[PDB]
Amino acid sequence: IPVIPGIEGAISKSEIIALIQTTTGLENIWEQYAAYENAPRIDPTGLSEEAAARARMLNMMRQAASSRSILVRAASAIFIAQQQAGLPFETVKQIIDRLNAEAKADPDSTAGQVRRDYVEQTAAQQAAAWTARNLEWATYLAKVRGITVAEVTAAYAANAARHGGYYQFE
Repeated sequence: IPVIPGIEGAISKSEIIALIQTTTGLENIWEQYAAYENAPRIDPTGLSEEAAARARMLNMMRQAASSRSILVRAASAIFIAQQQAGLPFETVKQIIDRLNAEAKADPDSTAGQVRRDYVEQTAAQQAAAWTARNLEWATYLAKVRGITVAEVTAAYAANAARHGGYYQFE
C-alpha cells in the first residue's frame, strides 16, 4: 500500500479524498482495488477474530471495486484508508453522512464533486431502467418528438439529475 502523507492530520472527508488522489495518482480513489471487481462475498461469522477482520477488509475492497453506487465506492475507499492509517473508526454510514454534509456546505469541494457525480450516475441508471421497462413508451415518444430513442432516455436523466437523482414532473 502506498504511504499517504499526513493522512493522520486530515480534518475533513474532502481532504482525505484529495490525499488519496494525489498520492496514488488515479482518476478516482477506488481504481486501486480493481482486482476485486466482482469478488464473492465472504461469510465472516464463525471465523477466528483475526480471520474475521481480514475478511471484512477484503469484503470492503470488493465493495469499492464493485458497488453500483459511486457514493458507496468513495466511502468504502475512505473507510479502507482510515483503517490502514489507524484513524478513529467510523462506519460506512457515518462516512457517507459526514460527506453528505460537507457537500451541502460547499458543493465545490471534493465531497461536492463526488455528490454531483453520484447524482448524475443515479439519474442515468434511473433513465436506463425506466427505458427498459417502457420500451414502447420510449419509442412512441421518440417518434412524436422527432428524436432517437436514446435521446429520450437522455431527457429523463436530465430531469432526474435536476432533482437529486429521481424523476419529477415539471
